[PDB]
Amino acid sequence: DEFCADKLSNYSCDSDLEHVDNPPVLEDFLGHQGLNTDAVINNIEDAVKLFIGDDFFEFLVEESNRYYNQNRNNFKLSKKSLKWKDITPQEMKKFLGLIVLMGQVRKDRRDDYWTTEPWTETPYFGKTMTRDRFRQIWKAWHFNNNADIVNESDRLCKVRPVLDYFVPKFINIYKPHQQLSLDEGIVPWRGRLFFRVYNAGKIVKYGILVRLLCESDTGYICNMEIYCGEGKRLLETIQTVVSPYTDSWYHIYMDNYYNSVANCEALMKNKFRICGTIRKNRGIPKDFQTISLKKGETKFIRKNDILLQVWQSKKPVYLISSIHSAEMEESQNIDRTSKKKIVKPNALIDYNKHMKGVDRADQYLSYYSILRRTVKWTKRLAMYMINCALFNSYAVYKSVRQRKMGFKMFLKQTAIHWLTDDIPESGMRAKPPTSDPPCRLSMDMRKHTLQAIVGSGKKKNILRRCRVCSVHKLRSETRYMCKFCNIPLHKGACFEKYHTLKNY
Amino acid sequence: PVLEDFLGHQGLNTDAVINNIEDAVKLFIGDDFFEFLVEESNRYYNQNRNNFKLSKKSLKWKDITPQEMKKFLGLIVLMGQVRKDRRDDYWTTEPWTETPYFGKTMTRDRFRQIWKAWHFNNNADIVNESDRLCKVRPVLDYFVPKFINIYKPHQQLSLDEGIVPWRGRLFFRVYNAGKIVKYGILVRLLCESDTGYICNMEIYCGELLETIQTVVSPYTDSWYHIYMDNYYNSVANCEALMKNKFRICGTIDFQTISLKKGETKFIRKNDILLQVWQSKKPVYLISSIHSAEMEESQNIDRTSKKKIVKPNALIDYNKHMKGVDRADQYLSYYSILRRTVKWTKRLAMYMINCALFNSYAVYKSVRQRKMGFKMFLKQTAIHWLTDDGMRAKPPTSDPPCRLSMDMRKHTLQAIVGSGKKKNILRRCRVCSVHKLRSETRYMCKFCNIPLHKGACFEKYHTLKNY
DNA sequence: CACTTGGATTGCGGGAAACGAGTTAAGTCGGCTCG
DNA sequence: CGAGCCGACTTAACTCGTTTCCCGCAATCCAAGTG
Ligand SMILES: [Zn+2]
Ligand SMILES: [Zn+2]
Ligand SMILES: [Zn+2]
Ligand SMILES: [Zn+2]
Repeated sequence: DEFCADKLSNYSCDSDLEHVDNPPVLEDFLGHQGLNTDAVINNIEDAVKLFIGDDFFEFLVEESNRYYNQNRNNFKLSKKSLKWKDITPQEMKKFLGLIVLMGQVRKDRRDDYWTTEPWTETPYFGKTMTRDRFRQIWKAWHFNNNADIVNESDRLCKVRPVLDYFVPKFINIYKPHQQLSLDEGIVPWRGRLFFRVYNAGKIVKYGILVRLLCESDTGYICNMEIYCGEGKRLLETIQTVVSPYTDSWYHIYMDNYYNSVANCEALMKNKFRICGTIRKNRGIPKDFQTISLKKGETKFIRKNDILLQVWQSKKPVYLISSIHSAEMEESQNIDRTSKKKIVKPNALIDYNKHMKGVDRADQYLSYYSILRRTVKWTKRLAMYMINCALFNSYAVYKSVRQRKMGFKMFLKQTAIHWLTDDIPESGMRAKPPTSDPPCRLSMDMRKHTLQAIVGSGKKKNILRRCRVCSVHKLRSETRYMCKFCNIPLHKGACFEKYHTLKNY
Repeated sequence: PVLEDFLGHQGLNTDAVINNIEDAVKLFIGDDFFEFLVEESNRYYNQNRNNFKLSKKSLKWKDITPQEMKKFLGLIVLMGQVRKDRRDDYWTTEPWTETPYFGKTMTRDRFRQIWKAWHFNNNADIVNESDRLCKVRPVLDYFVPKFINIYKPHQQLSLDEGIVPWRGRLFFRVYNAGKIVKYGILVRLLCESDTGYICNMEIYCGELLETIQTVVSPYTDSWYHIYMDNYYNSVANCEALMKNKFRICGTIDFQTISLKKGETKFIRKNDILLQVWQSKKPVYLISSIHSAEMEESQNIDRTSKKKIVKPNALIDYNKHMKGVDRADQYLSYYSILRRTVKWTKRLAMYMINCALFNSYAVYKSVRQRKMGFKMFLKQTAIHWLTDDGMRAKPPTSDPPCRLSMDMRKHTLQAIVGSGKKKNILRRCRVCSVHKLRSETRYMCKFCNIPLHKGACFEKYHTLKNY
């Protein structure tokens, strides 16, 4: 349904590609920054504006008009109208707002929202933009220069400038809690880029590698990086991720598959503490590689302040930590045969608590279901990024002013706001008839108002012949005259026609 | 070596005039179904008339008549075309997510009063509830016999369980590790392997060969081939099933412990092949439908060779076992869904979807045209909502489009009354926000808001606050 | 023994849609006038 | 030498009371995701 011009969008891709004890750390520093914001919010609209706003729209509008012109030759297929260069920021808000709004009423195709079919009608869309205008903008929705990069068949730089817009805001609006975590999220949308072979764990993901750093209690996104490289940059996994957060003693909980003991020193150099799983083909002392435990038994070894522990489950469970002592404690778990509960290393219990109630932004991706089937690669990625920005706006809103809402309502209200244009810009002849004024076709409801006619004779409730009716040689009287220009007019259509039409 | 060919018949067993949607559906669902639902719904409500605390301003109860029940289902089915997340938000008056059609079909409270009464059994009259399913029993009874006598399946059949998801109080909470639903009602059913047509049913209910033989019962004495998964067959079952003239193929003599990769050995006894192949695990194959052979086939998956050599039995097994999912996978997520507390409603809804599915399969058998199930369902809802003096809604919030200054769109039209008189006035929206009752018969044609001439109309479009 | 959330499920009530009784505001048309 | 103002007559917008339901919130109790 769409065409590509640069041989990168939707190219070079295919289908179907889917020392025998352990002290706790005592040198636990809390010398960090406040868990707060750098901005003023009174309501939902103010919160949204910190991440998404008019400058976002200017960017989208400028690029959209440029793209269409460059490729205008295959629009020969035609359109009802061609003001395609005339997209302005106010139209683009409507374009985006309608897409977000669609998640509240979910239909199967984009083309079924703009319908006239009375059975499943949703009239608001029809009253906001026309069907063809939306499609024309859709084809023209584009995110980049399209003529600056000629040196390589990159297929990344195409969405790069969108990400560049949002990243500094995730960093400068809000700062996170002592505990952070890493993951790899993303939408199940049939994208076209496959690097599955380099994963270090996963959430169903499309297109490119995506790295998230999130606050452990709230789900706020602290950083994001995409397509870090094809496995070449996934080791030293967090070095490009937590860079702006160094020296803050954040504790990082992770489950990446490429951690190591050696890696832990790097984290200490940058003042981070970690907890996560460890692979066996790693710098694990050999004497701990050949062990046997009874179910529920643990073994602990340490070197320096790094604890390597094994708890025995169906699988031995390995955990590496630079935070906890090797102590056992009752967990909340109950065995099917025992109400006495199961005792586990405190580190494991703590680890699991901080890996949940996180990455809430990804949890809501199912909302934008319309973006799955027939979408160009770059549109899907840009939408992920917009959703992330809305999520962060919500989290801040809620954290600054405690109220109960939910992300779902935050989004509905935001869409209504964007879609609303609430910004304002004496003789025998009782009266000599006149010619039609030059202001006749000035379209303004603030000026062409209706008032009753007041006479000069004994009877003030005077009626006069309508000018429009005079044109057709009809005699019909009215009590009303246009106030702007003194022409007697009937109420209803004659007043509308006189001020609206070139003739009458 | 199957030497008896096939003694069945295929396709419609009835005079189904398949030239439209309506005549495909009525075979399974129709007016007598609704007569059943109405009779029980009116008895249920009145028999339990006390303890309702009906409020003062709601509508008074009126008994349910057949059209309302047809509307009732039609609206529920449409909710699958347009999805909203709360049952009562379909009646919202907010202009941006409005779906006005529902509002014009029946009111919110009427829908809630019918919903409550959508009952399936006269438990008040018959109290001999020894049967945990006695409350859905007549629903199950209504639909299954039709599946059997409308259409006959071709030679290859398969057996599996249907799924009705449910985390609340139920007959059982047993989960079979080889099944796809963690919890809910499991249904035992046969279907035709190519179309998914559902042929016969039983409900996992109450608490091997006794049920295998029972479900297949209407299909004995004709040489049907039945394909089975890990938990339905046995060697002994095969022997028994042969006595009723049908053949079995499926999965489930220690020598098989010996190992070989690539081509492997079989044990063959008494015309039953008991071959064991090896993949990640020993692959057991039992068959009374073909001779032993091993040959290549084109895999869907990428493989080391263009084609991979496998026991012929696996080649056929993995082509016929699709019938089970196409038979109802749609029905697990399309409408007639709830998070209700009545298990009876969830189960009854599953049964309704089976009937709609079978209607679709029949339709396609006759016509060469290809359309999905989804369109069959949408059109059905349209038909049921078609008719084989409602009050105007009050305003609740002022539309976001009122400030758009286009004098071609905003115009005064006279109100047209839905009641006895066409002329009827309404409260002026510009005056009632100051609690001044005053009445008018002119309205903005684009916005649907009542206004007075001039002084009110101008303010409503021009002023941010009025 | 859950954690968390929000959709069913339960009602209560501010307000106005509808109909008819009973007084007002704007229209039809004439036959005389000033352009 | 062209088309209207005062007056006497008809319809069409407005109060007011009164019954009857509209959907919008607001309060409890579990069923979905996965310790
Ligand atoms: Zn004017
Ligand atoms: Zn006129
Ligand atoms: Zn209007
Ligand atoms: Zn008014």
